[PDB]
Amino acid sequence: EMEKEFEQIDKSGSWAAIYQDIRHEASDFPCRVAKLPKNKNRNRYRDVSPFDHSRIKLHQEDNDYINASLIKMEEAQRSYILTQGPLPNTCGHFWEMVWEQKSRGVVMLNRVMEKGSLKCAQYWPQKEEKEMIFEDTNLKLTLISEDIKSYYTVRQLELENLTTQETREILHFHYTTWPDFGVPESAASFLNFLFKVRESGSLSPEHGPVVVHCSAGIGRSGTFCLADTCLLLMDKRKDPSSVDIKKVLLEMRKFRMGLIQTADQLRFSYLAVIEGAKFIMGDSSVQDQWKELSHED
Repeated sequence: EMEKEFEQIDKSGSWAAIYQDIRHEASDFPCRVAKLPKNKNRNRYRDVSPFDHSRIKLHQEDNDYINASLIKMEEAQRSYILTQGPLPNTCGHFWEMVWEQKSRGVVMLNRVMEKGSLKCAQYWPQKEEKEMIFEDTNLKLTLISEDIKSYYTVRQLELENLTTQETREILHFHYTTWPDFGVPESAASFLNFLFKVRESGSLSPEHGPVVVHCSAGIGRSGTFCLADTCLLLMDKRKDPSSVDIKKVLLEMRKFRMGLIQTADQLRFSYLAVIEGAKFIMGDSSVQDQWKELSHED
């Protein structure tokens, strides 16, 4: 059981070994398409590639490659698309993926600039009056509104398929204070953010899979997805004891490599699931407490 295991690991100071045990057991599958020379400029990082078997294919006859993975969680009945922060040449591909996969939400866990370097392209419009047109994929993207809180921002976007003139509302959930290779400032603020994504409908089965991304789409993105799936499994059984976080993480790593990039992100995922468990087990009041402790304004 996870809280007992948690302490045990803390008392023995063996998070580094626990986490490397996961690295050692993690699945290895080919990433042949990702490594084709014609795709070198579609990958942000050399060592982070989607497996062929789970990669998202773009619906274009030209080149269907995007660095993005479908993480399909069978028992939990939730899917996520994890992808890298779009590149200046893949912003069109990114929104084509959102359209074709029928996603409702995009979860962004990074800032455009971190540690003095550019982690992600400016792939959405920052001003209502300056909409973006992606000419390669024939899509139009308009900022409709923005709700800025102290550590995250929610944007309503309108995505238009210029070829058919259909339009969809996309919700952009932007966590702005989660450090590159780091952990959130508290269990509360992370959980407050995840539940605001949940409350929006964008994780719902009537929509396509939520699109989750950081710079590489494995570390912060993996933490977010792992905590959500753990909480959902606990919910379906009302049985915190039945949820094995390491096994859940190993199952996710069948669909994309490298999920959870540090031992402290693993430890933080335990923290988030344990705390989140209070809400799942019937204490509705904790949600409000997280909101207060998060200091969102």
